[PDB]
Amino acid sequence: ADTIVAVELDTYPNTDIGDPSYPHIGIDIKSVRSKKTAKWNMQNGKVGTAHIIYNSVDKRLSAVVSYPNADSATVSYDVDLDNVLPEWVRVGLSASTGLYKETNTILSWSFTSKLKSNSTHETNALHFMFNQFSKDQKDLILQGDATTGTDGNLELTRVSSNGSPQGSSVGRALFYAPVHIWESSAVVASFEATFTFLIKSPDSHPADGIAFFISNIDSSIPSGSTGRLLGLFPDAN
Amino acid sequence: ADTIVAVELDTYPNTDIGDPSYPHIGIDIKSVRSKKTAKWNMQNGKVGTAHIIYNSVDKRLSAVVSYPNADSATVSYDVDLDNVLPEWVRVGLSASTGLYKETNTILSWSFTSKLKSNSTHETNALHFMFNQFSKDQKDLILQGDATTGTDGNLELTRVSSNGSPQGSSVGRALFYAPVHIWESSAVVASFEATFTFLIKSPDSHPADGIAFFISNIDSSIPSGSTGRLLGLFPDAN
Amino acid sequence: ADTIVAVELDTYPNTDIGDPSYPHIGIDIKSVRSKKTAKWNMQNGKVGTAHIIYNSVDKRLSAVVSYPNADSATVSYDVDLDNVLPEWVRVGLSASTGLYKETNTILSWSFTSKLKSNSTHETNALHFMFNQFSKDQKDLILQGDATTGTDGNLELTRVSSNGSPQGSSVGRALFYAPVHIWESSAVVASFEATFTFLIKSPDSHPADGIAFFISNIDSSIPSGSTGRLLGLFPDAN
Amino acid sequence: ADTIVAVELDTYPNTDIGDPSYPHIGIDIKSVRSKKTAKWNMQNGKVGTAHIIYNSVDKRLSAVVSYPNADSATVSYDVDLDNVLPEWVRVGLSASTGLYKETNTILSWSFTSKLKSNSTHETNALHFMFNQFSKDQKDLILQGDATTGTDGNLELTRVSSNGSPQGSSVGRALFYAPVHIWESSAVVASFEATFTFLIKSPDSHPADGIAFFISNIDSSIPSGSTGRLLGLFPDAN
Ligand SMILES: O=C(NCCO[C@H]1O[C@H](CO)[C@@H](O)[C@H](O)[C@@H]1O)c1ccc(-c2cccc(-c3ccc(C(=O)NCCO[C@H]4O[C@H](CO)[C@@H](O)[C@H](O)[C@@H]4O)cc3)c2)cc1
Ligand SMILES: O=C(NCCO[C@H]1O[C@H](CO)[C@@H](O)[C@H](O)[C@@H]1O)c1ccc(-c2cccc(-c3ccc(C(=O)NCCO[C@H]4O[C@H](CO)[C@@H](O)[C@H](O)[C@@H]4O)cc3)c2)cc1
Ligand SMILES: [Ca+2]
Ligand SMILES: [Ca+2]
Ligand SMILES: [Ca+2]
Ligand SMILES: [Ca+2]
Ligand SMILES: [Mn+2]
Ligand SMILES: [Mn+2]
Ligand SMILES: [Mn+2]
Ligand SMILES: [Mn+2]
Repeated sequence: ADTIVAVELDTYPNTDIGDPSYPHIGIDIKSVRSKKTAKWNMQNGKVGTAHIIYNSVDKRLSAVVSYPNADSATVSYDVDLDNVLPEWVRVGLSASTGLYKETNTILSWSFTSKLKSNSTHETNALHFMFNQFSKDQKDLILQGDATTGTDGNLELTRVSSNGSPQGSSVGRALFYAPVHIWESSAVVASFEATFTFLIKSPDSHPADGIAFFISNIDSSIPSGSTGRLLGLFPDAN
Repeated sequence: ADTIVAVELDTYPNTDIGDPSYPHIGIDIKSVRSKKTAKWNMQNGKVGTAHIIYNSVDKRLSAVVSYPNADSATVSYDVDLDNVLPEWVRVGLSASTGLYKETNTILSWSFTSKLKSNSTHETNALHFMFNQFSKDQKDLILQGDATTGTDGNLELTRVSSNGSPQGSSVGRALFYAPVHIWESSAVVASFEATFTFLIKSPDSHPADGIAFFISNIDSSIPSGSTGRLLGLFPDAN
Repeated sequence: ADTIVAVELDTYPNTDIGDPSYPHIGIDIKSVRSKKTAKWNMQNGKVGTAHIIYNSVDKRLSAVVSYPNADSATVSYDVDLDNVLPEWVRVGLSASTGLYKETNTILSWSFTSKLKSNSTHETNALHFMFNQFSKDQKDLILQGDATTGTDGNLELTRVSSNGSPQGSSVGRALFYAPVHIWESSAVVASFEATFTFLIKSPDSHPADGIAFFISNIDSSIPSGSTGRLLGLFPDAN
Repeated sequence: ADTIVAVELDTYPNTDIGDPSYPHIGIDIKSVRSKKTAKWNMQNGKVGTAHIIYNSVDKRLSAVVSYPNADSATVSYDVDLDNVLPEWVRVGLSASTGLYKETNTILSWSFTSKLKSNSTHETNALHFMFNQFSKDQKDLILQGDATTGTDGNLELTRVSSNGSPQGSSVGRALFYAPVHIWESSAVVASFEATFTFLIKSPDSHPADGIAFFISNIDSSIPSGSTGRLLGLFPDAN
């Protein structure tokens, strides 16, 4: 079983597995049942922005999602990620559709991790930034339905030629390089992630959402993780 | 008077103004009487490192002080710096000596500020890094006894040719450029400050310490601020 | 007088002071008479981008100007900026109007300077980024008609409420902080400047242009520098 | 046959294949026979620093190597790398020993690549930094004799337990992630690489050197590329 830490942008209320009634953002530690959620007024057809942040000093994982000219949704959770994740991980974006559907379009993605040592008092750092995605993006591991190059975007879930999202769809993009996320010898470990997204539905009911996630480096899409499981979890436990 | 937010590396217990019995790190919000302290095993004559981090999501000022192959002292305080600081500030380093004395030597200093905005959705940023200080450092405002250029270091307080620190000394260094520290239109404001320092005392009693501080742009050394007030405060209220 | 190094986006051929017959980009070293120019197909009313890059290894000032879906204009000049500029400078943007007029609108501006040193072997750096300008931007020195805050843009030259650019206007914006541009103890000095701009003229004859410039720290708009001198030079020598 | 672009730190004069009489730095475009060389006073047992830089505007590949308190060696060569390398590459460090030997110790390595588009006018960027290396460094592809974790360094060539370098040795470290080094749609492509190194010999004759290199992503150590071929080339052509 993969080890997963995620921020979910959850557009569809699965009230039988702990979702609230409304679209929401959440912090998932090893379960689709968010440890903490906040209400989120997803805006259909509009470009949004997620900022995620962590440091080893506060051990607080925080996410902010916003649209131009709207109040933000933010959620926070105290978690020592040295006790949850392995030392080496991969970072990625995940999305799914079920019975109901939406485009899961990423327009940009950027990430920064830092280790600042006690042993030496010197820093190890990874930073990547995509504002365009190309038809053949060799620093990305695309899983399931995920594709790149259509209008320089990353389409996480399946979309027809006229541009209609398909249901029962799942897809993920991971950064090729493993990331050293925590280290005993570090005085401060920090990571930042930012992405922009276009979730468009023809339905008045979009599903299922987008997640930024951290996994074991060999993470793959769990079997039957379309719909409410967001390509992250094998089950709703 | 000046408006001050500070992290103090305080080497001298002034127990009649709320100091603990031991050298401590402290978060000061408009008062030398730290809202929060932690024990700090300052190591006479060694190069130490200070990391300060704030973000407008967690609203939590944190400091970590460390030497090679020792435990860290860390201290944190929940505070909304929108309700304490004016929108525009200067950042600096202050130090002091009283009856008792120490080198207050700064070997390097870096600082990073970001506003990432709502309604606009476009980031403003400032970052500077000093790994050596020159004899005439025109992007630093030197106050009091603060000098630059000797071993390419910043000496906050007065030192002899023969290496001896003087008492009743006080000095500060401010980054020339004002800093946009918070904005009501920003979804995430954050900042990071790192400095390395060498505190050496010929006595078994070093005084008084070093602080990173954020002030009103026209901040100057208050009268009588030598020793226990660290160049930061006019009195001990 | 002031010491000036500049890249000019020059929209008006002043053929009696060495200008080519066409709108051009130019590298100016202590003279409005560009040491080097290239043809530039300035696009009335579009957002353009300017990239300037220098390094003390190649000793080569290069500029690239581009619009979406057009060819770049690029210009380069071998010059040792240790023999032209004082050790400490300010960086800025200048613009001008004469008989003829244009918006000189700056939408964003970023700058990066590094000294990486010998005998010391430790890097000094400054970086600032403006993706929006506020009504009161305390890290910019505004000279002449330069204003900020309207559409969160920097208007170098005078514009009406009704959107109309005025003639015989001149304006500049300088980064507040002085910049350590070269050091004799550095193995590699380098810098990078990026700005996006919108030049709109109601006539089929726009004038006069925008420049990124590096000056002595106390640089001010020379007398009579409107129109063809671009706020940079007192005369056309 | 791999496609290779390298900066060599060449400690041993192979005068039969175009080496000068003395230790030297060089730019290798698809041949061990440097297109351009400069004299280099390698300092045995001392920590050195290499800075490599390129941009698509100058199409000039430049390298600077220096020690504390010594004059630098620099070399430059005009090369359009869009005409030499594939669009996607891996970056790495390479070193070899032959009949004669040296430690090929890397203490730190950092890299930055940038693409800034015409199609969009938005940037794609990779930056990594190692100041420590760990016993198990999963963002590095180690080939041949290369090992990590001994004193937090990367040993490129084989060294005994007492710390004696072995001859007929070859080794390479590549960044796990493929790098998008050039792109038609880019107005400026730039890359920076920096590393620090300790070359120590017991001999008064060290060999064979260190190289920073760019290759096709599947690059491997050519057969018999110990000695003068630096783990880069199958032959001296
Ligand atoms: O009937 C049951 N459970 C069985 C009976 O269990 C009790 O009695 C037993 C016998 O005595 C005993 O053994 C046991 O312990 C119990 O005492 C049952 C049925 C429904 C629910 C339920 C509760 C609350 C909410 C829901 C719910 C279901 C479905 C949705 C929904 O929106 N469905 C559409 C989703 O379809 C797909 O598409 C979306 C969007 O694309 C995806 O998210 C999704 O993954 C799908 O692909 C909402 C709410 C049901 C409880 C118990
Ligand atoms: O004798 C020849 N060539 C054959 C004769 O060729 C001529 O005549 C033929 C018959 O008529 C005709 O067919 C042909 O066309 C010719 O007209 C020959 C021998 C030597 C050289 C030569 C020239 C200049 C310099 C050198 C040279 C050799 C070796 C070194 C050196 O330093 N050697 C030690 C290196 O050993 C190892 O270790 C180092 C350091 O670790 C590594 O770098 C190296 O890889 C090894 O592992 C220096 C200089 C020889 C030309 C022609
Ligand atoms: Ca859900
Ligand atoms: Ca005290
Ligand atoms: Ca002109
Ligand atoms: Ca050689
Ligand atoms: Mn949910
Ligand atoms: Mn105190
Ligand atoms: Mn001109
Ligand atoms: Mn050579």
